[PDB]
Amino acid sequence: MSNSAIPLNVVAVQEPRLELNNERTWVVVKGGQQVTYYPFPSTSFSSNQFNFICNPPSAQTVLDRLVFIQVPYDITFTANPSHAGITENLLQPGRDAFRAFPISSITNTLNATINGFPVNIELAQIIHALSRYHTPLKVKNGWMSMQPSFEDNYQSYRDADGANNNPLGVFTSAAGLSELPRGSYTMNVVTNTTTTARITGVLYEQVFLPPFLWDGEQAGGLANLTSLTFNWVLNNNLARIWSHSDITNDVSGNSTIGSMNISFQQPSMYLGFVTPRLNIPIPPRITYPYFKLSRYTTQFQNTLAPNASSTFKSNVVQLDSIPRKLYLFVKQSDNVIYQNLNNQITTPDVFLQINNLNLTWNNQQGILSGASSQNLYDFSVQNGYNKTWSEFNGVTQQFNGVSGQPTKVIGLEGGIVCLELGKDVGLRDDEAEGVIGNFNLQVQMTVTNTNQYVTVTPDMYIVAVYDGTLVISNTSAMASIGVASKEEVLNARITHGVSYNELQRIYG
Amino acid sequence: MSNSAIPLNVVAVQEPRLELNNERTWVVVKGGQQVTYYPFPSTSFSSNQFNFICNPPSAQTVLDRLVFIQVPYDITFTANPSHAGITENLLQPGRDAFRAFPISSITNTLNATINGFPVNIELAQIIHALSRYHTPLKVKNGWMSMQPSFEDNYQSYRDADGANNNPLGVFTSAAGLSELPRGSYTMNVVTNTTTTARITGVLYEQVFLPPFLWDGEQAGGLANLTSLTFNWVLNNNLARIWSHSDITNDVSGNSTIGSMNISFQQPSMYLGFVTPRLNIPIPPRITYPYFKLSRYTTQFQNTLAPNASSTFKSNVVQLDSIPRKLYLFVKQSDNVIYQNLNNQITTPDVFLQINNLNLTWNNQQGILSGASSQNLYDFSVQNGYNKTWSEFNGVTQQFNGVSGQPTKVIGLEGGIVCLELGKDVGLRDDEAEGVIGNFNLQVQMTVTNTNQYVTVTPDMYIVAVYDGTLVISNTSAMASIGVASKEEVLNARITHGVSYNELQRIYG
Amino acid sequence: STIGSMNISFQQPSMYLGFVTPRLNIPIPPRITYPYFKLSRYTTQFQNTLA
Repeated sequence: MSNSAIPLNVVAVQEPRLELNNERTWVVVKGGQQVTYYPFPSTSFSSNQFNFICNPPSAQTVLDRLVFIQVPYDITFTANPSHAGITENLLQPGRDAFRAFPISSITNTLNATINGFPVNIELAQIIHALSRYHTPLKVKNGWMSMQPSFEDNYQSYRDADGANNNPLGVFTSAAGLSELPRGSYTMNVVTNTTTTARITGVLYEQVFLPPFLWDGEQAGGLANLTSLTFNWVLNNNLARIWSHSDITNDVSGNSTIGSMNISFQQPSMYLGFVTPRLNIPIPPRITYPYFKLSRYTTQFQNTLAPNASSTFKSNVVQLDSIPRKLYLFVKQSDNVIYQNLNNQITTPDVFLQINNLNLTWNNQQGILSGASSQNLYDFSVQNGYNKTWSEFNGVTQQFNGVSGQPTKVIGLEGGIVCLELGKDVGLRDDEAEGVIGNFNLQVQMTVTNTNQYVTVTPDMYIVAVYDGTLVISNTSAMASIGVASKEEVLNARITHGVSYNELQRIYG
Repeated sequence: MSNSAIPLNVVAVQEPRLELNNERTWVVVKGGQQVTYYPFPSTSFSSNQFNFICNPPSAQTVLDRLVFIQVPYDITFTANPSHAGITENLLQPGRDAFRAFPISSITNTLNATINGFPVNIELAQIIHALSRYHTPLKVKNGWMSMQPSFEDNYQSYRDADGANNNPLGVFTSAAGLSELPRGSYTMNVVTNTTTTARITGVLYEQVFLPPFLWDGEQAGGLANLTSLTFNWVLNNNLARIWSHSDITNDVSGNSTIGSMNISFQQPSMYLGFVTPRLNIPIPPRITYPYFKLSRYTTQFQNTLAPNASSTFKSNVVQLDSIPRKLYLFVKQSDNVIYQNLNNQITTPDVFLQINNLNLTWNNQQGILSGASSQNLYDFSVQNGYNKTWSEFNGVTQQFNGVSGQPTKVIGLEGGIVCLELGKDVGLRDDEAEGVIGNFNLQVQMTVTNTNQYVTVTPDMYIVAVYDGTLVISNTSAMASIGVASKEEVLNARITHGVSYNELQRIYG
Repeated sequence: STIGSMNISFQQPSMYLGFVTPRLNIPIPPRITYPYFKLSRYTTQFQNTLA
């Protein structure tokens, strides 16, 4: 031990098979007396918007943070006149299924309110980039399984067909023990014949929010509130729920599917309530972590395709408080791909591949500027990117045998760089993830178009997330951001007691 | 006009037409008696070495800063098989001339020793990025007119063809009071026929390098020397003098001209020793400003074309002091042009368009990253760039009017950035334009090939000019750099009695 | 004429401002004054033509 320049202190550790002996204790695990579940059929609901209001039985009854709502529906497709031909049915065995996640990508904006105070997530645009981010294979296969789950990898559906992994495929043709393709989900068909299709079944989808959690790691439950209400509203077109492929749709013509129509019944949220046992009392007022996520977006009308890069810059934006992290990406632009049935159904959700980033921050310019794009990936994976370096970084070639074919290139989605703010930006002294007040940052970066078939007009987002504390008391809901005072942060004590990677589990 | 905001003083001034009253002296301009022009014929010259040894007649003689060599020459070219080809004469009315500037573009290194202290500069590479950069129109028709001087504005000679700005045109074809094409520079031809061409003339060229000058205005000469000299060593290939247009050759000739053998006859330099009037004395030991060119070129093999975009970097290179100015540009790499007679003659010396430049000053990164490539121009023309924005970033579109025909694009010879180092980088303090030492920089810029016809391996250059003072006395030649303490600079008084524009005049 | 008609359309557009922050030691005065010129124009029309 004291063989080095500085004697370092020794300890011995018993190898696992011979771990015995050490004092062992019998451990008794105590849950609350009564644990219950009830459906709340939405008190008011219609075509374009529906909502619930579901008061807890009493204060003094903790509630399960893991929530979800189940929605029964009806879709019927009509056969479009007059794309030429039309032989083979209207639905295909490998060519179409629900977009994932089906009822989340519809939702314009979720909105809950805890205890008289409002908390809200804009849900539609946000979910597709957030969802990439924290799932491993255990989690993607747990709760996250309920809605159709398989994110879209192929930059353009048509050429995907028919790979083992094709985003939309049936249950057969998925590998044993791994994320199953979107076509596996059960929807009974009342009738599928060329000219017409009608299909009908229930579909589940969680409330993605904070406090409420979607990932498994359990955490303490919301007590002690009095009122709870949820609100939802649907982003207009709503044909978008469905997905499709180009292969079936025909030369210099139109797709066969357009147009369809949808219909719902009354959907019902599902809340749990555990009422704690008489031995241990729950504290008068209590405090919960609470993160709120925004989005700031930019449109630039010009176009590039199939593969030539240019620069785009995002209008300078202000923040009220250093957010705990922020994602950056570019993607196909929302203003287009909303008009036209074909355009709505069959265009996948994916990202142009980032060639290099160069953000600035209050004011500076440029942080992260001189790092290979490669380098953005491997510092994002550190926060849990979970997709192979090749899935990120766009396209992959492919050669064929036979003279003389051309060698087909495939686009397959570009990554989304994410940087924690202490972890990767570096803040000037005595600013830390909570601290208020005023900052502004404008990312600017370059991106190359990946796919071969269409011209992509683009847009870019920036999703910032703010982390603070919220005090559900009886009865109020003071919510605080800027919990750490600036002077305060300077001279805070450093504990080696709590390891860092431990604080990577808290999420939100 | 003590009515505005905070009040201020008013002075009245006189219109030019009438002053008319003011104490008007008469200034007798005296310059020393017995001005003389010497003509030293080089002794010891070969095809590879010019070697003048030229002493001043006394101490007390003050020789003038503008020096220049003249050199008679003899070239012969002989047609190649198998072309072919060929009908026509070997030299063409538009196709050829000398490369500006003939004498320098061949010199490996010019070298001179003021008073036993060796001062040299490398002429071959540095000079073509030096030409573009400090001459307006007025100066281009002044002294610099003696060697061919018109700059290479087309990306490849073949495209310029017959055009009004075409570099290699006759005397006709260049408007009045305008820079002449290099074909107009006189030479007399013993024979020009198919198979053979034999030409002869006289070439001037001004000795470049400090403390001599090729600027028009001039300052005070270098009394009081006892020694002087000059030595040019030349590249052995020496075919680089001529320039030829690709149009004639066709495919697989590939070209008519090669080979060719150049020859020199003893050259002779011209110095001008004035001597001051007895009455007015010159000081015993006297001081002058003195700059010093330094270059590092970095080559990376990879080849982009005809018009791909890429990125590069240079190995870090430490410096011993802040340099007054700094020049960055991507050239068509040298190594590829040297092999072969065909190639050496028929490739103009031009630069690739800079899409964006980002560089790092010492241990500091991201500088200039955010600024638009058009912005690079804005602050560099302010330095004195003298060339239409259109030619910087060069590429131009001329469309033809006849059905079944595509329009054609023309490569235009990109630019070369330069950033005075206290002006355009900004400096942490106290640091100046001279202070030692040890800062380390590296550059990483993204370029685009614009040349329409050839794949181009590129290369990067960085020229700096360190600043200091050279003090000559008989008999010594002390030279310094640093010159001011890092503390003494921190508190020297800013004087309003000069115009920053005064320091633009002392090139440099 | 040959044309006809035409339509124009702009994409995102962007200003480019220079800045620089005066070196900490030297102090720029609190209140400063610059020259400024207001350019204004008027015109008068005429009914009869010449040619």
